[PDB]
Amino acid sequence: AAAAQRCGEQGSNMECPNNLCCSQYGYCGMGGDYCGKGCQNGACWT
Repeated sequence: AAAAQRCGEQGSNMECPNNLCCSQYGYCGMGGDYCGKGCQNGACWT
């Protein structure tokens, strides 16, 4: 779906799943903006 797309605290406390990294601004993806230092949830590198 395209509704309720955000994650973490911006995402109404609904996280991305099983690996998918949640950026500091509340967006699901992979790499240094999502899995890097700002990570809220998912497979973070910390």
